[PDB]
Amino acid sequence: EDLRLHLLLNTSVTCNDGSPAGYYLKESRGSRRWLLFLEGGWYCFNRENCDSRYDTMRRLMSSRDWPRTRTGTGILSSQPEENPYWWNANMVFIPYCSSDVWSGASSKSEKNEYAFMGALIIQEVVRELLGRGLSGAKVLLLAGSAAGGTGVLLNVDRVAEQLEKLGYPAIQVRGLADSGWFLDNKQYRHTDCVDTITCAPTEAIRRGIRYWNGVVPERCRRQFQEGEEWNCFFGYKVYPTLRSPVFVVQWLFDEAQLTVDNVHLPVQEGLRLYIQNLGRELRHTLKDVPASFAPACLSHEIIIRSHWTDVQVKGTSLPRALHCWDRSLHTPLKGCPVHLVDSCPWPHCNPSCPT
Ligand SMILES: O=C(O)CCC(=O)N1CCc2ccccc21
Ligand SMILES: *[C@@H]1O[C@H](CO)[C@@H](O)[C@H](O)[C@H]1NC(C)=O
Repeated sequence: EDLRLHLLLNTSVTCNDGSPAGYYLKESRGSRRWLLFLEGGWYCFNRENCDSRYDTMRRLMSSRDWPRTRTGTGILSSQPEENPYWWNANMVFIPYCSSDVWSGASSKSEKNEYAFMGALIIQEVVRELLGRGLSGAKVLLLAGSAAGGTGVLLNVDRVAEQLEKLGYPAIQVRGLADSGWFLDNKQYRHTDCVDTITCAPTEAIRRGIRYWNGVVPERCRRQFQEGEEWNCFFGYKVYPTLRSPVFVVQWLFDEAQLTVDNVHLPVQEGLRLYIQNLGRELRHTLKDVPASFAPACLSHEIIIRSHWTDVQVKGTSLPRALHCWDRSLHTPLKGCPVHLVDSCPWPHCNPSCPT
């Protein structure tokens, strides 16, 4: 119970219901490395589905019931046994309470039942942490899992631009996007967008952006232009526009991807080919991503799981690959790879996949 809650001092930066957003912090005195982790957990995109989320997923929409501490797990653990990579870093967990894939910039008001302030929550956390030691940082790693991994892709360059404009050009901003690299592919079975369950991600994100006043990275926005900013929520389209170094972690057969593809798991030929094609398409999108870790498993999320050290690609674990990435950011390194993408074509053809 080692990260302590701080509600934002700027109480106009809020969770969906107007309660203050916040962050959990465990400082490491004398470390100059800061890890800011974005939680995930889907999204909502209209009044009716946000109301239902408010009933049964309220911690993702409000801080009113948040506990005063959380235990750091995985990459947020302070024990080297659990976190070989960054156990001595300053650790920040930012709860996801904006339901907008960390993209929103709209307040609750007479016109809006809910606030969607994900993009502003990240900016405000950064600004308040500067006074608590982040001003001395050498590396700020913005990490995130699930929708928080997409949030890294949408926000890492804005954090860099914010620190530059605040006069901290020496802080190196980097991103670690876990399980947020999705494909706008054909669904295995097809449903027109007539309610929440039938609405595919491209259409739900298109509606979400309008409902949230969602914002995307400027270079990506300039490519796709107005009405088409939903494209920037898809990693393979937004990543080439980014300037900050980003390490991408993605299971090849991601469970949330399969869910949005209407796949629910004795597999017959059509579904077999669908699954194999998904893994091939994911692998293809990572071909030119130099820092990546993509095991052939059916799962979702990795970096805050306590057993995150167990999975390996080509005999290299994720904490090792991240360490090699750090070294690369000081020509490739002998025996210390950073591009690790499985080539085998079926879930759990990698023996180290989670059980
Ligand atoms: O991982 C999560 O928390 C749930 C799934 C999620 O968030 N999805 C899946 C499809 C998609 C496209 C763009 C942005 C986000 C998402
Ligand atoms: C509070 O946050 C809002 C929204 O991001 C911002 O416009 C405003 O400048 C902030 N105020 C202070 C005092 O930080």
